[PDB]
Amino acid sequence: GTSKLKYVLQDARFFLIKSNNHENVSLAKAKGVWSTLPVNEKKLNLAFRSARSVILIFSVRESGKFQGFARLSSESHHGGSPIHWVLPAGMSAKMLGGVFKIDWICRRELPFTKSAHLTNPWNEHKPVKIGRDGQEIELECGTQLCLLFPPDESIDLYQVIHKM
Ligand SMILES: CNc1nc(Cl)nc2c1ncn2Cc1cccc(Cl)c1
Repeated sequence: GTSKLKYVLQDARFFLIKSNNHENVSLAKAKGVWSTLPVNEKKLNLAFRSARSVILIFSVRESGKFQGFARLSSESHHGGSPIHWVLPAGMSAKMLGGVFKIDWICRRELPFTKSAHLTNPWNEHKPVKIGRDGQEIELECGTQLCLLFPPDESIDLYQVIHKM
């Protein structure tokens, strides 16, 4: 069902994550971690303290799709396993310092064609697929977007609810 999912999304905050390549999203799904640039890292740390759930919605640039969504389980933390991110052009490993732990809620894809009816008030009511890395998505838009993804029956949200 969708009842536990709706409970996790209650009063959540949502952020669009834009990755330049598929390898980093695959790594994030395997290891339960994400790293972003310092401007977005500061925003996510503030949001994590402010809301019962902070949801990252992932899209690989040029894929025409979202690749899933996950809930922050921690603020960013430095020191340890230099996650073997595949660095794009103007990207250092010091920029991707700061590792958040995340719990995946859905690892299934959603094509942009399915979200064309959803606009984001925090980005001028442009279609929710449009936005820079770190763009916040308003509650109602974000909730509806997450509910469009195919159910991921491999995930049990019982443990996620207990983190809350
Ligand atoms: C593991 N984290 C990330 N991995 C990848 Cl491949 N792209 C990311 C990531 N975070 C933001 N972006 C998009 C981007 C923003 C500004 C400059 C560049 Cl070159 C790319």
